[PDB]
Amino acid sequence: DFSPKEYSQKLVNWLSDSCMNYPAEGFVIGLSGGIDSAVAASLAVKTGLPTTALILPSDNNQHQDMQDALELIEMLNIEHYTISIQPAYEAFLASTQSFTQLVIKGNAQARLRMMYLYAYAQQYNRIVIGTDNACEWYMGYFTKFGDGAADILPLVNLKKSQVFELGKYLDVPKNILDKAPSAGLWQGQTDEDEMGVTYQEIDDFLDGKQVSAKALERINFWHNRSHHKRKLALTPNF
Amino acid sequence: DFSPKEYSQKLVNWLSDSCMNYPAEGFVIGLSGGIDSAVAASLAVKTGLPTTALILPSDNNQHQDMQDALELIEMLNIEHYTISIQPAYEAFLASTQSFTQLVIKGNAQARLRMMYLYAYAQQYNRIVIGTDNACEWYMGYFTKFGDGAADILPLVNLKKSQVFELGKYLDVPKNILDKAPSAGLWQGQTDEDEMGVTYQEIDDFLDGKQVSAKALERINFWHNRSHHKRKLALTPNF
Ligand SMILES: Nc1ncnc2c1ncn2[C@@H]1O[C@H](COP(=O)(O)O)[C@@H](O)[C@H]1O
Ligand SMILES: Nc1ncnc2c1ncn2[C@@H]1O[C@H](COP(=O)(O)O)[C@@H](O)[C@H]1O
Ligand SMILES: [Mg+2]
Ligand SMILES: [Mg+2]
Ligand SMILES: [Mg+2]
Ligand SMILES: [Mg+2]
Ligand code: NA
Ligand code: NA
Repeated sequence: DFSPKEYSQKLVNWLSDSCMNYPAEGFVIGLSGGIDSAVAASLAVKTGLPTTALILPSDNNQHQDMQDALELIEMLNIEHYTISIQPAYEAFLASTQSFTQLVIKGNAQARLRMMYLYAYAQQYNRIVIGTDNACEWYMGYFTKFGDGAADILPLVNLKKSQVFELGKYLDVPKNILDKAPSAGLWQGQTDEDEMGVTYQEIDDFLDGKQVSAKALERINFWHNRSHHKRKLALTPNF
Repeated sequence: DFSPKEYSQKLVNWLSDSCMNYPAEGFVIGLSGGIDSAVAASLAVKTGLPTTALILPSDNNQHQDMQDALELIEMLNIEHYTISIQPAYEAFLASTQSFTQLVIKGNAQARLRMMYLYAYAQQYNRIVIGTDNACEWYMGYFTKFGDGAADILPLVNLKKSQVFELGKYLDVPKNILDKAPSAGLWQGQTDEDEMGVTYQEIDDFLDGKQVSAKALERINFWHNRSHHKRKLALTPNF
């Protein structure tokens, strides 16, 4: 059925109860300047529990995305830290020379962000909010043990269009509502160009609506190759 | 009903089939110089599929543990790399200054090792073998998204004594058989001192055998504080 006001209150209540029962003090989240993290952070703040945002740029990230995240942080009035992952990434990369890719880079960088978030989380007894929505989950458009690694996933049942509706309801900065969804691996990269299918097509597919043959091919391809990303590690039946 | 020979062959067959069906070309494993990773590496090698070992010391690690891992690699005749994680760890740790203890250090290093393993695996189409045995799993004595993060867990149904039995059967070097189980964070650190409970006690508990009230107090304390380490992230049911 979905309406932003009601679904937002249910999520706020579920985050709050989940955090108290965990048990933990509050939340930490990575703020990319994108819509999923903007929405998840806004929801976490409404619980009234301590919420901290990390901004973790690499050199491939855009200044506007940093500024959009900072603007949200100002509006939300939350504790925050901005730390470049680039020096750690560069040291890690250099140290891999004896056995050496853009995807390999993207995945290392996601895992470095996980390390920052869990470092903070352990210091302040927080839980880490993962921002995966239903489209990213189904497509496996996330890094295993990177952005796919979290304690709690408030958006994972939401269509992208529902994420946007929550954004509008929650007064997320306009530029976050209007910008192209992007992993931020290079300037001009967009999720939809990378996937070869639009979010509207994925959402329609999730809804059991007709999509084109090419959309369906891409949806099936992404979903098929990502089965292990969604499940626990394989263990013996003996 | 455990027998080293029979179980070993079952595990080797399962590793092989699991890897073939993944699909992947082979394995990668972090070798600490301890028994769990020694046994897991030996099993992987027996599948006849490409198997690479990474040795990933930090300055906290004991030189003997690197030497024992190297000794095993020589015996197994496998591709391997020895890479200090210290440069990457120091860049990471320095960068956390604004918000930032030994447990946190230990956890960051374990997640760095995860990064190395996955960087290799993705470059060479391998799957990452996790070395968690039934004791570590139950006690949650592993880092979430560090050594607890892998593609496949061949040892996770095994008691520590059964891991050692496999070690003996697989001709793992004597010093690895005889040394104290240890996370390697400082000289003289031992798992049993850390947990306050012996592996024999944990193993007996897992088997439904009587243990002391002291033992049982340490077992439930560890198991209780780690419920979420074993499971997937919390998701809404709505
Ligand atoms: N530069 C960044 N700073 C902080 N968090 C980030 C950054 N880039 C990505 N993330 C986190 O990673 C998640 C996945 O991003 P995306 O790949 O665009 O779906 C985001 O929702 C953020 O929580
Ligand atoms: N120095 C190291 N080099 C490579 N892998 C390691 C090292 N230390 C720990 N590991 C990995 O982490 C796993 C867990 O170690 P432990 O914490 O001793 O149970 C080991 O089985 C290894 O696979
Ligand atoms: Mg996203
Ligand atoms: Mg993004
Ligand atoms: Mg171990
Ligand atoms: Mg060890
Ligand atoms: Na994205
Ligand atoms: Na150990």
